[PDB]
Amino acid sequence: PKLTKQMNAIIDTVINYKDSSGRQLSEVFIQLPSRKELPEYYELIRKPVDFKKIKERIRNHKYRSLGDLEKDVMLLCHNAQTFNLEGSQIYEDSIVLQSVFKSARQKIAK
Ligand SMILES: [Zn+2]
Repeated sequence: PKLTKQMNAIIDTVINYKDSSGRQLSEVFIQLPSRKELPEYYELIRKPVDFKKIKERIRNHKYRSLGDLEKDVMLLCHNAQTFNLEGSQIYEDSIVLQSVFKSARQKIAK
């Protein structure tokens, strides 16, 4: 009950986070492109995930702990760093989002 509350609070801090420029870094990660526009993603990436899917898993009670949630958030970021070039905007945003998740988790449910 407060597990669900915690998870939404943690994921909402990640989703809503903005850099010093005002840009919402999560935008690109909310929903993957489908197989059609981007076929190359699904051939290289073995376990695709997006924040909509993570939100679905929280809502439907699929995460047993904060650790299980963290595993999916770390996968999202890892997939982004696999698909995109080191130093690209998307790669670097995923790095910051990893760290946003960890801080939010420490702040919210130490
Ligand atoms: Zn429910």
